[PDB]
Amino acid sequence: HSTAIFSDRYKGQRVLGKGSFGEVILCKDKITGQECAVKVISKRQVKQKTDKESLLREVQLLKQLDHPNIMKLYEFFEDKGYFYLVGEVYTGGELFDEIISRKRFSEVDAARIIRQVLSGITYMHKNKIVHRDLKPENLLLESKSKDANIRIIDFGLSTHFEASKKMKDKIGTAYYIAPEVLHGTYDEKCDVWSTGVILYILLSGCPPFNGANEYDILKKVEKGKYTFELPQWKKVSESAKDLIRKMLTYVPSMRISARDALDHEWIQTYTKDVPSLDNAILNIRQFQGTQKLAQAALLYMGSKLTSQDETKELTAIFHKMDKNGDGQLDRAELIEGYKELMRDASMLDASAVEHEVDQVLDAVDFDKNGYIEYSEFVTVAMDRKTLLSRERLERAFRMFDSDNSGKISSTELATIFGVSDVDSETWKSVLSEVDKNNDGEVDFDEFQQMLLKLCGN
Ligand SMILES: COc1cc2ncnc(Nc3cccc(O)c3)c2cc1OC
Repeated sequence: HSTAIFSDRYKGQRVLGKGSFGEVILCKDKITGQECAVKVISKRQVKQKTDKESLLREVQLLKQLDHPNIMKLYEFFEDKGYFYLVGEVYTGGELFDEIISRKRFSEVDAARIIRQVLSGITYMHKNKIVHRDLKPENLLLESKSKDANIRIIDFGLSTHFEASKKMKDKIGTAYYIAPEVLHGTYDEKCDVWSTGVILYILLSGCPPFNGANEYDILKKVEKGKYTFELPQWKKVSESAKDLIRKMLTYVPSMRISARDALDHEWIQTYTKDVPSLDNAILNIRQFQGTQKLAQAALLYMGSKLTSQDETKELTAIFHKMDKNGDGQLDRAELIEGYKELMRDASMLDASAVEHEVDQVLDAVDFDKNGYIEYSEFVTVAMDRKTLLSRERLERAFRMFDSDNSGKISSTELATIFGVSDVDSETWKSVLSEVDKNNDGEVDFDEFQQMLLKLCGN
């Protein structure tokens, strides 16, 4: 009786993105053609909180649950290096990204969104599963269809896997975390808090607990005080604010349950004219742009560091293989070395690696059937990746620069690096090196230069 192997059943199609605990890859069943989203968790980056037996039983429960606002889990695999969580793929994108693409957004739209989130949470709580890490990135629209349901992803994972301590993994997280989670004694009510934070953001476009860096955010959360004194709260019903107050009640025993929040006047009224919350949409668009650029900045720097690491490793690997030291290896060798290297969730299969080597060889018009100058292969394969990383950062810079100025101001940098939790005198120091003219703004290239200096380059 033999243990099921992930790659015997599924082939990788493409990377969907980064989520909590790992990369998510669009895969396909090699027999049935079923497409799925597979979260690949590396045992080297992510430690388990529970034992094997506890995880296996949770997975077995999760597979049997079914609700229109919860991600479906189909299968689970484990091998020496990874866990694989095989789920249904959702293609409508993140909630907040759909919201900012509309010209209109009212309390009716927010109530219908929150009803869905509370409905999913209610179901999971009845089944004794807690999310703990509910945030906007965990709310995916099922498809691009006008009336697509919201699907909450990652329920139950935080019970089994330890959260990363790396800022590139923590972007966004502090705004939403319940104060009792910080102090250690928590239960399912933490999910109602996080929902309350999200609803506050839907209706005003600003986090209720904010600050200039991650720890300042956490300090505000822990104090637990917030207000509705912003001008844009004047546009909002008293019932919406009453529900928020109940969800952001500090002592969790006193906080409203998810199921009771579904019976709240605000949900009952607004989910059956109502003005558009235009200032809120404006603020959400800004919030989202900033969060996305900070994230892109951190991933860019991570990509540069991974390249410094991998380029020299790949070179030493091939140097060792080149037994007579003439610098030439054949394609089967390049594949074996690239394999020794990956020993990138999308490259955890021999066939995917073969395919990638062929893409690199074709890029440079190296003939695949003879012997190849390996140092040139390494350069090409790494320059491709450096080019890709540069292009992802740029897209995010252009998105943030919504007036098409070509520039990010000093004040905007302060906001971005604060979200990125890059030390203020540190980024200011690097800005003084780059901005020799006291223009107090940077273009894309200059911004990229700052990021390189903030990762030792
Ligand atoms: C299109 O973008 C994404 C689409 C996704 N669709 C479904 N699940 C995801 N994540 C997931 C999949 C399996 C288990 C799990 O806990 C979480 C997704 C992630 C995406 O990007 C990160």
